[PDB]
Amino acid sequence: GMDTLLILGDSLSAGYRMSASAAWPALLNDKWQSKTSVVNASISGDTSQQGLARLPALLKQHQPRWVLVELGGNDGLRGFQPQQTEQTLRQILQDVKAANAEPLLMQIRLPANYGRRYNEAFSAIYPKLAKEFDVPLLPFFLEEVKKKPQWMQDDGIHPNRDAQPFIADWMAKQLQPL
Ligand SMILES: CCCCCCCC(=O)O
Repeated sequence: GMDTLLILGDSLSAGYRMSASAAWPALLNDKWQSKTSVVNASISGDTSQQGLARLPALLKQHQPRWVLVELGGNDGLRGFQPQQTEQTLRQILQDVKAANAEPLLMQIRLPANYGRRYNEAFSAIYPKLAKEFDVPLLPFFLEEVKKKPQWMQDDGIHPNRDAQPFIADWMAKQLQPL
């Protein structure tokens, strides 16, 4: 049958200041045609806690086979304690499993700030949780996209619309084994 992949994300999945149909998860939905449905449930600015709050209703509504979790970056951009982001993501993963869905956890990393300690503590939560839950750990695309000015909005922070087909094709390759 035609299964649903739910994306629980922030602007990296929603697409910042663009139509939903322009964002890579919609392009991926188009690529996959009727073989697999992609539901983008991503909102710019969401923290992991905000994604957690939205998740139960989405699980009930969409009954997805897999949930790609792409969250925590805002927590880290705001200097939130990594243990709290870890715990929130842990709860997300528990909820997804208890809904009989398979979680897929995207690694997130932060831009430079001061020293390496905070950023390393933040990035470490993702392989830890993927091992703990024994779930797929998907690679993070944002640093590579940021190397292409032609793929970035004027802020140098958010990918633009032209980035999205490239991200879609890359994510398709990463998700094909599903
Ligand atoms: C650098 C960590 C990844 C940031 C993604 C979240 C951006 C946003 O939703 O506005």
